[PDB]
Amino acid sequence: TLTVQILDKEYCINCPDDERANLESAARYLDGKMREIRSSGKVIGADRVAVMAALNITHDLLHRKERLDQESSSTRERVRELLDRVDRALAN
Amino acid sequence: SNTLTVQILDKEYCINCPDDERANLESAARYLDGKMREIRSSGKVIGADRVAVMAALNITHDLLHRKERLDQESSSTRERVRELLDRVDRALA
Amino acid sequence: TLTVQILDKEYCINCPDDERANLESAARYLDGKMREIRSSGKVIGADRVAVMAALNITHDLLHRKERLDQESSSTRERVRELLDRVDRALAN
Amino acid sequence: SNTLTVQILDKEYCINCPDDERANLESAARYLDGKMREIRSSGKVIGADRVAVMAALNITHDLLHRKERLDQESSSTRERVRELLDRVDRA
Repeated sequence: TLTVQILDKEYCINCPDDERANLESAARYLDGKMREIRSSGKVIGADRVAVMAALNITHDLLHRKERLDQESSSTRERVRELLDRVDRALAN
Repeated sequence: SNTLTVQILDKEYCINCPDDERANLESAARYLDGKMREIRSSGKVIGADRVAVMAALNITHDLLHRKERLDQESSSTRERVRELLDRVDRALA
Repeated sequence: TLTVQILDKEYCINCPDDERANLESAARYLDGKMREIRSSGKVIGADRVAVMAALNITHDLLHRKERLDQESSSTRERVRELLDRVDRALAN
Repeated sequence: SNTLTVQILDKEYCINCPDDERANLESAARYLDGKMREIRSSGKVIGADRVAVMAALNITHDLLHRKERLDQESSSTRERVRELLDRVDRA
């Protein structure tokens, strides 16, 4: 169980040991983004600042998720292309 | 560089967003709203602001877990390939 | 259980059904090589004629084995080089 | 383009073998001798000539079986490859 502090509040979450540091980065990002929005005075309400912060990080995570899905699809295709040639080489 | 409007947990948000990002922001907002919805439903956390933070944490956890699960599938596939290699090699000459 | 005729002599041998044709082909080769040697007057004795035939067939068979051992080695090295590329493609 | 002399089952044979073939013939004669001896050891076939004919047949069967066995190893390796692909494609 990991506990991170985001904008004057404490959150206790459950996560694999292999994710601790990474989730702490997400917390640090949230915290900073929130402080930025809060001090911008353009978003009224604590809940509003949190959703804007959360929407921002969800927007970056989706892009990293898209890049991940591309590289994963490229590897899968090269592997499929290579295994297919092993098959042919064995057929003759 | 125009205004985009999205609904998130029964509230509206007008955001200045780049054109080639619109679809991405809407997806994010959609995904966010969805995650925030099922988190408020659990009653495990109280406070709209906290619901948003936890939602961001879980979505983060989902990507990480997606990647680890990918690395592990890639790792096992590799062991099977070394097994296939070591087999076509036990028949050496 | 195949039966072939090789120069006025009958031979009953045990072999996989998927080999009958090839073994018969072997018997035909021996049979004709034996008739050629016998009608050459160069080799005296039924056994010496049979050995010379057998040596001639063992000689072609070892050459066929050399090529078979080559092709198989080439395939083996190509499959080995291909599966190694799959390993690399998955490592990153 | 000369004469090679090999020992095959206690008789001698002087063949008119080509130069770049000598090593091959000696090997074959060496291999032939080996099978004829085994066939003689197992009192089953009567006749030096029959022993040579059976020896040539066994050696034939040997290469055939060596081949079928190699085609079966490749066949099975291919199945394992399709399995590995299917699993990869199963994602």
